[PDB]
Amino acid sequence: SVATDSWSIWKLQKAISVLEMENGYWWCRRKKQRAGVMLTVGTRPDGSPDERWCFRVGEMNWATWEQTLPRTLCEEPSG
Amino acid sequence: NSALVVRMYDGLLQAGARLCPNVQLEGIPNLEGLTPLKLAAKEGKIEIFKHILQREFSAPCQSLSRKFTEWCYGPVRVSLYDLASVDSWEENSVLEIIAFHSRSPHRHRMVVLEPLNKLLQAKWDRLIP
Amino acid sequence: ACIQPLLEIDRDSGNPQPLVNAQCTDEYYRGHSALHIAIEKRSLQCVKLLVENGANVHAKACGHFFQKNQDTCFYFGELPLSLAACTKQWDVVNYLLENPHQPASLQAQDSLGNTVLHALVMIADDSAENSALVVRMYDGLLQAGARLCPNVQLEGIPNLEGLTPLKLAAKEGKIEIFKHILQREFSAPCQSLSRKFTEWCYGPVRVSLYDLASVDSWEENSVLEIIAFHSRSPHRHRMVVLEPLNKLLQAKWDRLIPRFCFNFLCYLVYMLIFTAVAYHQPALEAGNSMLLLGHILILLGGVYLLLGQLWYFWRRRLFIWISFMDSYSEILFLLQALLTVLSQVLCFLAIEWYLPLLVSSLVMGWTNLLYYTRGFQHTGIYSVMIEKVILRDLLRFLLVYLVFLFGFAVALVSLSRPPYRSILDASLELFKFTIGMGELAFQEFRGVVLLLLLAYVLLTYVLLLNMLIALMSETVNSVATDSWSIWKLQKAISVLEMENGYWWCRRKKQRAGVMLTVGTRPDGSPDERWCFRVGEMNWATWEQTLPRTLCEEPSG
Amino acid sequence: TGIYSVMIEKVILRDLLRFLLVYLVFLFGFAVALVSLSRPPYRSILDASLELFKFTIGMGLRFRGVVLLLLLAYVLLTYVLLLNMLIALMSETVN
Ligand SMILES: C=C(C)[C@]12C[C@@H](C)[C@@]34O[C@](Cc5ccccc5)(O[C@@H]1[C@@H]3C=C(COC(=O)Cc1ccc(O)c(OC)c1)C[C@]1(O)C(=O)C(C)=C[C@@H]41)O2
Ligand SMILES: [Ca+2]
Ligand SMILES: [Ca+2]
Repeated sequence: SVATDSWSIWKLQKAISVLEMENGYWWCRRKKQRAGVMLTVGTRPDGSPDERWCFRVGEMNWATWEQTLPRTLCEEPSG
Repeated sequence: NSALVVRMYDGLLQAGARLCPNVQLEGIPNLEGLTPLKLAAKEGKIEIFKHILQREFSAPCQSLSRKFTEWCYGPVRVSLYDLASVDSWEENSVLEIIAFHSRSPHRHRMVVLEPLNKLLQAKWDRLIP
Repeated sequence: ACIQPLLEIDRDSGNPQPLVNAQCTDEYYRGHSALHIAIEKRSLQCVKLLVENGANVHAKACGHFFQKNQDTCFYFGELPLSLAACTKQWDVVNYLLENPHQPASLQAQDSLGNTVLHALVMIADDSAENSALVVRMYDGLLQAGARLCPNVQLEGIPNLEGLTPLKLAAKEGKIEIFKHILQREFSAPCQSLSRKFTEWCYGPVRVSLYDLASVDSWEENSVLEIIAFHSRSPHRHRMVVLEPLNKLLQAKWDRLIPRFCFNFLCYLVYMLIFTAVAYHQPALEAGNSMLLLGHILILLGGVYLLLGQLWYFWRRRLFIWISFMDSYSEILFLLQALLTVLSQVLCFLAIEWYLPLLVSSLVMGWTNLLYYTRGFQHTGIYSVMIEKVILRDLLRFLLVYLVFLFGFAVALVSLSRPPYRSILDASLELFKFTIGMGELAFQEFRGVVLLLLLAYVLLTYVLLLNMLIALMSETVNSVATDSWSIWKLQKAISVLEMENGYWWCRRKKQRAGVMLTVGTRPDGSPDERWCFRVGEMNWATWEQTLPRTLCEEPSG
Repeated sequence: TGIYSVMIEKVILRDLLRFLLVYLVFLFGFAVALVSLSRPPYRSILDASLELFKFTIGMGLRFRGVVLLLLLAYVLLTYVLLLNMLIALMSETVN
């Protein structure tokens, strides 16, 4: 057996719990709220602006210097 | 197999942006009402499921990407992950599919993926009380 | 194209406070300057231009974003030079060091008192790509520093925490560079910068010298003292085994075997007196004065142990607070001393509760004797695994087992036998069965009792297998080298405490290294160093080239 | 059968002797603490430690509370040593 599996199987157990908690026992309709923040990622193929509900994940990569820089939304670190 | 699938799949999305811009190909459901991503989730196709969630495209046709970078300073950066088909808020979400609908032995492997694992950690922290 | 015109306008507008040096103001981005931006954008041509128009090459970006403790924040030192260095832009670094108008200074330090070396120690992590970068830049700056400022020893500059780059690497658990610094050799002219030399070399054999400056216990806040007590990294034990330190710590131990055995005898004796005192206790009712003699010693020794442990925690443990995981052995001695002194007070004050406290201190005192097993390797590893198993692993098994025990205990007594249940007597009677002590007693629904019992015995067995499997899985997954290091660090703790001294102080013990004139041509008088000599034997040396040596022969 | 006898010798010497050293210290220390509690016709620390050993085998008011609590910790620690000894064997065989 893969050593990582037991840990992932647990994270899935939590995933089951979290989703059912959001449903609710008898007061079911309360835990209905979107996650993440909605931002304008860019323009679509269809002229309208491409807006999306996004989740923020911080990253640090030390080998990126050689590769090209990605197009970014903001000009400087914010928040 | 996986290397072909991601390479072919992406090449078709780019072509679709040029040949049929108004059409969102990943929005077309099948008779079972599953989009390609939800299908990958239900059928336990990890490698492409992973690739779709964290997709990056440069210069033209930038829009068809599920991962973006808000800002970047030196090594640090903040990445944005599209949650459209992902968020539990929506009906028949990817998470709900994996949690309950999928019948692959490796569902647990699927939960631990960059956008989903962080998201589930966030929701858990909110639900401790 | 607008920057050069734009700045000329600003100057021609009579701005007293030039625009180029304008800096950000919010607590988040405080201090950032246009030069910082040009460096981060990796544009030397822009860097040159900003400097050529009076850009302050020593402006500090001190805001929250540029701080070491924050999450999703980049700490690179605060200065432009540290930025360029920390983002691997030698083309920028060289210009900041070599431009004629305004050379950047290698001595400059930030709000934390950190130089470019300090920062490079901070940004480094154990990933391979990062580590290779840091050493390359770190060394490349030392060579430059030898050229730009010979008289200054850059690694000698401490920060506000009084830590040099090496000590910083030690406290922050930066192995790859810490290891590199200790085993550093230079082949270029600046031979003085290297900390490793070869005294002499004969055939396959040779002796290598390791600089002990920041390492040796003689100086305050030594690397060894820092790692043992100040560092708070999980892989600190990994650092102790590095080539120069392991040999060095073994040397210090070998000289300290007597003191260890002596202290073992003392504690053993103290326990024997403690043993006799508790055995001869008669509860309600020269010789009787001698029994008081015993109690006196116990009180005297218990405070001394309590004082000693307090001194250990008093000396360096004030900012640690809960160091239970780090020093499991140290805690028990304090509790034993604490419990022993408290027991004597009650004994003097005729309190009937002292006896439990007295015996409790006795039993614990003898068990604590396992402390001294660290002298030998085999027993030392066994004692380490005891500590590990008891500490982290037993809590979870027991917590689960009680739930099974309690739940099954209530159900079986409630089922068997107006009927008087004792949760204690119940759980006790069921625990002793598994423990093998006693046997279950029939009340005289027997059928249900048997089925329930079957579930218990098997399920209890399942828990054992999980504990074995979970315990077993840790050993296979754990690196074979890892378990041994934890012991060598325990020894490192002992040697350092012995060098501290008792209450009748035995300080300023003899230095462990030998001082030699490693460098012939420093800028000035010859440079002397306290080095540790380590013998080496290499049978594949014939193909490789011979190293430059201090001596010509093993003699001298 | 001959290799089986080789492993017995190895296990007895390197692993069991080490357990025995730790186990005896625990046995002595806990036996004396239990005797000091008993306190009169005094059972010898030997006679006591014997009584505590046969207790483990299952053969068979400060006094009541401490006596029981101390014993419960004893049974656990003795089992810990066995589990540790078993773990020590597994790590030795792989190497
Ligand atoms: C608070 C702690 C850390 C602690 C105190 C007591 C209860 C302890 O059991 C533990 C856990 C325990 C409690 C109750 C039942 C089983 C286990 O571990 C130690 C503590 C652990 C033991 C077992 O011996 C050891 O700790 C090994 C050891 C001793 C000294 C060392 O310097 C050492 O470092 C390597 C290791 C001795 C006891 O203190 C003891 O003699 C009594 C009566 C119980 C043991 O609790
Ligand atoms: Ca049995
Ligand atoms: Ca067994």
